[PDB]
Amino acid sequence: SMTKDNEVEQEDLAQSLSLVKDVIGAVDSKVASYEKKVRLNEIYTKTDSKSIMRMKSGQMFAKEDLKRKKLVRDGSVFLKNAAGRLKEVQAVLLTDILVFLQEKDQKYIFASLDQKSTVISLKKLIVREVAHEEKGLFLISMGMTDPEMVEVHASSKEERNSWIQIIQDTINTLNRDEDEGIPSE
Repeated sequence: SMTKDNEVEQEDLAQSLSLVKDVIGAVDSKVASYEKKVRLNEIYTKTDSKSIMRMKSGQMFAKEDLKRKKLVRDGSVFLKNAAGRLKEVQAVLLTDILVFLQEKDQKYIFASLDQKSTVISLKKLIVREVAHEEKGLFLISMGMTDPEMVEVHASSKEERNSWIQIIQDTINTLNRDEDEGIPSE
């Protein structure tokens, strides 16, 4: 608890002590965290409300969730399903979840893969560099019990590490203050 709601209470970029939206001149960047929550509001807005999945714990993770957390990264990456058929999904890395979004019906959906984790609740995620792919990346949920990781194929050989680094970017600053290990957000 950082006296910053549940959505803003992560040192990643939000404190009642430091980190941008502390209470200083940098606190003016909070509205742009609202704006950051606002492309996320948009990305909350196109996203199908009930086209959800069962993430790390097996919960129903939905649109309402995304709403609240921080837009920290966004980019499209392919997803190898059980059949090995790729969907270039709009992956949104948020300070609280790592969510994939399949473009359906002039909007998105949770790219639900009906087995893997198409929305990896942040903090203490496991991110690995696939051996059987040059541009691939596993965004995994092993931190709990059993993940059944999903195949995140980056747009470039580098981009996979470019994405890897981002959990190594976000979660490393999440862990910094907060606890370690959170299921279902």
